[PDB]
Amino acid sequence: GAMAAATGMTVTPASTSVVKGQSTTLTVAFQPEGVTDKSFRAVSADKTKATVSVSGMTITVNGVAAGKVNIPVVSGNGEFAAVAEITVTAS
Repeated sequence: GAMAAATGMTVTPASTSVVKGQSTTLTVAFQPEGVTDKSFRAVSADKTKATVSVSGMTITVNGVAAGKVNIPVVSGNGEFAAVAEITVTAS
């Protein structure tokens, strides 16, 4: 409850398309300069046509079904955030 997210988080997703059955990887960066603590996290916006798994500042996105799936990001209590999109080809 009582914590601090950070003082500057730079998330750089894949932002691109993918083939059915494939998956991409998103990168996350943080430069608080005083906090030094992973208080942020990732999550799928739909999770109905793609999976997501964050780990070590690396979030892998799988294209279960064809379509565009967004993947937002929350830091602390809403301090910082990010947005990404992964297209899935029916083929």
